[PDB]
Amino acid sequence: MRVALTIAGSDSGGGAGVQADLKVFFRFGVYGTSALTLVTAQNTLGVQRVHLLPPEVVYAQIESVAQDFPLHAAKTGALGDAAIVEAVAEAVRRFGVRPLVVDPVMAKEAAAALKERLFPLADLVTPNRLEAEALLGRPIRTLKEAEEAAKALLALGPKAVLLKGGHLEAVDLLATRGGVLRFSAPRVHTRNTHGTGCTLSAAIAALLAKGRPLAEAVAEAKAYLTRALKTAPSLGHGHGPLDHWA
Amino acid sequence: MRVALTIAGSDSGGGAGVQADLKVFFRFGVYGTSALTLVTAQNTLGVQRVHLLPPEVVYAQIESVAQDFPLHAAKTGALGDAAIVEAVAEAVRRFGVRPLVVDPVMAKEAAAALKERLFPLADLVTPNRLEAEALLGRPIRTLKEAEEAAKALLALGPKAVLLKGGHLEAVDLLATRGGVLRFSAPRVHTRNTHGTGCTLSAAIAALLAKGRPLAEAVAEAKAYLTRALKTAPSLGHGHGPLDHWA
Repeated sequence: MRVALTIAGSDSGGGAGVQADLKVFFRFGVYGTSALTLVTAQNTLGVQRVHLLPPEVVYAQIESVAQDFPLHAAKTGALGDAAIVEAVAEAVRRFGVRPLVVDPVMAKEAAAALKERLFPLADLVTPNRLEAEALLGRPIRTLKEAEEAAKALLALGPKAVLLKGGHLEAVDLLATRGGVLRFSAPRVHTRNTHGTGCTLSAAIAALLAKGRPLAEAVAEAKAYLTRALKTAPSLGHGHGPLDHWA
Repeated sequence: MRVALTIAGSDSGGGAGVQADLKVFFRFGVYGTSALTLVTAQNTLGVQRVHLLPPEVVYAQIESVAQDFPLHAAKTGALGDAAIVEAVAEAVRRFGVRPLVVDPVMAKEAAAALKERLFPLADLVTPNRLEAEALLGRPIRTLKEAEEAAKALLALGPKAVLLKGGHLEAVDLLATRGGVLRFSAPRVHTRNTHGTGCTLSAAIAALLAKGRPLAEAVAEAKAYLTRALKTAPSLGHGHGPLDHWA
């Protein structure tokens, strides 16, 4: 049995955060472990309250898991603040947590720590066009401009970059030192969109843990997301969660 | 789709706490929501560090979930301290969280708050013989003495009591105002015992959420636990987790 770790925030509503990550790991037959960075009171209407955890507590969880279980893959989600990002980077380096999927899920300072401390340790970064623009500063509005963006983020240290929605049906770009690839996915419209990015990065981590090559992990993860979106349940009053059983 | 809520602690190792509860909810086709009470750095060797959450943060999570999702059942696990127990009881009462499965998972003060504030709101309490003795103070060493214990706890307010391991193959007693029942389960021996009680209370909550009567929920939950124990994976260096996929 393969094991995966998620270093992210807690979403009480269960649609994103570690709740979604663990459901995905479980669906994919992967044993899930988790290092919480923060705790939120949250539902389908949004976040009502946030409680950041002490950086040392986040580090301790990673240490406890990393030294007892073999980690075949891991992902990072919401990191709260710069101090936490730094503790996470130190832990990831110290315990050799790889391959690592860093899902931006974006404070000015936190973004800086993320790019400088964590990106260099990533096997893959999964920013959306917006996040990509934020990280790089430059604007993105065309496929060619998106590809340059992907390559630009690659220079920050990650071994691969998945810029989502690089061009709008909706195409994502996977950039590696070898070249750029393009993935196409049905722009399925629905209200149940909460946890889309989270579910994607979790599925990729799960697939990597099972031995799938990166490009194939991303394609299978996207195929899973599409199914998850199509049969999303009618739960919550706002943007409902995905159908992780899909 | 039915929804269930777990109000408990976070176990980074994934074998117990909300991690185990959510895996069980998912296995049973129930949508999981969670209100974290505390966060632990933990593995198969035990707990390395504990971080209690502010009582108001625990309350906020329950409120966020309860007002947005219909709750068909819920359970409580580790509650940290008296202040948290009290906030949980207030929330459970205020938002009408029922049916509620209170799993003791036992400070002198916290135990008092649990018994006085939370037990009266429980549809079922699942203490083990030890916990039962602690709560009542009296000693338990015989079946007849165990049955009296079960009935004794029933007088504290809960609508039903499942005293585990009341008599040692291993028999559990389910006491209600109507009478006492006895469940027998194979005393399966294995190192992977981490999260046994947690997995049981979570399965009961999940079954109640799907409309199963109490007695039947307990029997099916126990049947699930037995399977979970039999094929437990070889993960961790100490007492490994159960096979929740069972």
